[PDB]
Amino acid sequence: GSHGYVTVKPRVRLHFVELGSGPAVCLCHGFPESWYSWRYQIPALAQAGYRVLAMDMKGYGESSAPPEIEEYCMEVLCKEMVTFLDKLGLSQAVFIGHDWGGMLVWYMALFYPERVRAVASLNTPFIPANPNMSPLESIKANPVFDYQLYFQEPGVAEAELEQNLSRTFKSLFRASDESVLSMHKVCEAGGLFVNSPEEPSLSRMVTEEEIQFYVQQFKKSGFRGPLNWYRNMERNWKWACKSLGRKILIPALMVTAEKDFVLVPQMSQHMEDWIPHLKRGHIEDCGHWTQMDKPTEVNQILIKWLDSDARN
Amino acid sequence: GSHGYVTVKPRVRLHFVELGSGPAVCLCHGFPESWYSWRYQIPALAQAGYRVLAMDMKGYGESSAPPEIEEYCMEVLCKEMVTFLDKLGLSQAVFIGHDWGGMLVWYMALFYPERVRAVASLNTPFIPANPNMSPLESIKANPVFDYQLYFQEPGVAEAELEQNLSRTFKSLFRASDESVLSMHKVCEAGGLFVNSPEEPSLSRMVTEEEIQFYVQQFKKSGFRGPLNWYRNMERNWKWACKSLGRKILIPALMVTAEKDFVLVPQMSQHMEDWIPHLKRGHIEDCGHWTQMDKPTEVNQILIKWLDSDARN
Ligand SMILES: CNc1nc(C)nc(N2CCC(C(=O)NCc3ccccc3C(F)(F)F)CC2)n1
Ligand SMILES: CNc1nc(C)nc(N2CCC(C(=O)NCc3ccccc3C(F)(F)F)CC2)n1
Repeated sequence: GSHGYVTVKPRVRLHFVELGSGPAVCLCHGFPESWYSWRYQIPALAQAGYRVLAMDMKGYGESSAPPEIEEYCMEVLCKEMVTFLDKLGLSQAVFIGHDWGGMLVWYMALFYPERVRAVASLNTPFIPANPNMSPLESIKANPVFDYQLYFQEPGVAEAELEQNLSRTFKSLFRASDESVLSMHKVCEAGGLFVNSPEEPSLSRMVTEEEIQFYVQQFKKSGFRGPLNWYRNMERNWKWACKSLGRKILIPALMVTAEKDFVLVPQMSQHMEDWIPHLKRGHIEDCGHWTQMDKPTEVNQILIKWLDSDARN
Repeated sequence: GSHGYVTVKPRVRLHFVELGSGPAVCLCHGFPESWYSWRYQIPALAQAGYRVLAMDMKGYGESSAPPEIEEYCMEVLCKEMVTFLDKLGLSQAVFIGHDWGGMLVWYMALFYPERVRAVASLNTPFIPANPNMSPLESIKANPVFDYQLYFQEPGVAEAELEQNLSRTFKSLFRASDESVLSMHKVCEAGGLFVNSPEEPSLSRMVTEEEIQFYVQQFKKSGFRGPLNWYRNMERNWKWACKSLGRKILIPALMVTAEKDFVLVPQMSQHMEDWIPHLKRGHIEDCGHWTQMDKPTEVNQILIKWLDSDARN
């Protein structure tokens, strides 16, 4: 891979790993991850005939990580990704996201369809903003997203996640059957790791060397930037409401994971109302950490879609 | 543009500026220049439908600049450029060079045709190595390349070129009719700038801001790395002789400049013997600094060739 750096603002520089030739495919990771979360996809997509740009998203890795909350609202993040394309001299790119990156790519497709050739999300569904319900009332109706309330107070989740980096990543990056964390009980317990092992075992999904890569990446900036993605609920809601009723008409793929107990497949059930020609993939025995849980399946699904529906 | 960095060896990292989408086109500058020497070509080639990778060559700018002479022999430089393609996941690229970069791209085409889609040189002709004549005897037969003897002794040309950076670049980067330097008299005079103005005027080719960009680039590493390109005559000759008699059969373009009084058009007259299907461009009223002297003409020639002969 090549390490690429794009200055989108005087103080904001975005880093990416680049491999391959062909149509541009921009990969956008989730929380709390890395370009490295795409390690299995990058060579496979390149081999398939694509130019891969695997991002360190704003706040992560070698990308800029300002402390200000407003720097991580979806409107700003998407605008920067447009400038990213501008600086690279790209008219369009395919955008593939997972988790928080999945949310970003949906809004890229929604607000900047002229710059998005095609869009794919792993796990993260597209649910249009509800102008009659505040972001807090949407959690008040969904006990599943309550852990995000714990992420609200600045400094709190930062301290817990940064206390022991190895423990953090070993505790998070696990297959569903290996889970040591209860996401539906976080805010009541006052932490992610209060009731989980002090020295967690290594998941079948990852090697020690892979965990240590994440550790080193988060030694650089910590979790403030990453957590700030959660702290713009009102701003993101207000921006999203400006696009009420509009449909996504560019080629689109939604990939669900059977064993993601937070981003459940059922959450995606109404997407066709807003994305008429949506295509779908579904991975059995797959938890939240899709790319590393089922890399072979992810590669198969993405390549099939890129070579067919995504082309015009 | 995007700033890209490719690690080709533990201690050698190559920098490039990247713009556009389409077939990969690698631009290789001369001495003593910069990726910035391609400033007029980068947007034009990108607009034409090409993915441009404008190098800082080894020894220059943001690329690694080790002090060792052997690090800059053509064999090593070319091998690194192959590894460069490998790291980027590129099977092939078009290679376009000027000056020392022109020499490099010819040897890329000669020794690695499977990795070079097409090859173009500005000013620098392809003359097969003569196994019956030492590199020194080739200068003894050509009073035009005598200035290169001044570049041989380590430290000497470094000191002169680094003494006053603004003076250096203002003295060098001039149209032929603005010349303040006598290249055929350098080694006898004991320097490039001994008889040239202390405070040279600004050439019509460049602005003050453009000169200052070069100044800042060479503040970083100086001229040792760049000058080391000249200090491998024997090594380069021995390597080149291994390819005696072999022809370049990939698409090829030679662009000559009427007023380059060192790399004269006539030097290229026999190239068809070794490159049967060579295509040609010729720029009138054009000195050594081709890209900045006649940017419109260079763009026209390169795009015409890239869109026709270079394709298969
Ligand atoms: C606008 N609200 C909204 N709505 C939906 C349907 N999704 C999302 N997002 C953003 C937040 C994101 C998230 O919290 N990731 C982290 C995480 C997901 C799962 C399991 C453990 C974890 C954790 F926290 F442990 F890393 C999940 C996708 N946001
Ligand atoms: C193997 N020998 C060989 N043979 C040929 C035909 N060309 C070359 N090269 C490499 C050296 C390169 C060079 O000296 N550039 C600098 C320069 C060129 C012009 C006018 C001023 C200057 C200078 F020195 F002022 F920058 C010219 C092309 N080498």
